[PDB]
Amino acid sequence: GPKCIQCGQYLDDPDLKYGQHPPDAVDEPQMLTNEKLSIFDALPQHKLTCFSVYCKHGHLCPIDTGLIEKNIELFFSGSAKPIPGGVNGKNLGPINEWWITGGEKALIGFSTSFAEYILMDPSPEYAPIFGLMQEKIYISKIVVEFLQSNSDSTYEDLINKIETTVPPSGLNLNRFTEDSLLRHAQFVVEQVESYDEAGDQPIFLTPCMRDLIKLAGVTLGQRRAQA
Ligand SMILES: OC[C@H]1O[C@@H](O)[C@H](O)[C@@H](O)[C@@H]1O
Ligand code: NA
Ligand SMILES: [Zn+2]
Repeated sequence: GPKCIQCGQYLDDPDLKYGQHPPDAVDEPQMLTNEKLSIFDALPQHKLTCFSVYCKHGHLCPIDTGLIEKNIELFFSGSAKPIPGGVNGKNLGPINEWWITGGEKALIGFSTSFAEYILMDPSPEYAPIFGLMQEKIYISKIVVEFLQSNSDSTYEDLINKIETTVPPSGLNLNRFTEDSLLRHAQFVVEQVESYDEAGDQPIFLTPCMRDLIKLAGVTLGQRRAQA
């Protein structure tokens, strides 16, 4: 059958899910405007709950399969609060970047051109897709996040950060060991390099990255041997 030219999902797939929003849901521009008036009565981050992520045609999509980085537009919806009653938003974005943020729990966050959103609970329709978050891309975000904030980090510091990071339960991920990192060494170093080559001291040069780059060149078993 025919595919969506945005996300590649089959239109006639019985598992295909569309985004839903309550009738009073508004635009990101509408939401941010209303908000300006409320603080008049500056630019904080938002909590976003009962959230969904989708392509421009409304197909529910993964955050982490490369769509964003390929410059395919991902839109999102949910109930937003600036930062424990929210405002219903729909077709927010697109997402320019997703990232990790923190009590030792690493939460998914989105940047649009206008605002930042910390993701709380998925909508029940989105939950199984959010649940398919991969270990390697989440680990990558943790790595990138940890090295931005700690430019002098050693490999031991990194493994510690990884081992103690609890994924939120919506991600449906096991706790991480040193093996979680080692098994994805190559993917991780590609992600760190990609981050460095994209914007603006590079995290690729951090002492612990030197170690990871080297471990990326050895068989998985031999990486483990060095654990
Ligand atoms: O750690 C959280 C921060 O990560 C950065 O990479 C993003 O640009 C910010 O939007 C975010 O607040
Ligand atoms: Na998962
Ligand atoms: Zn689509």
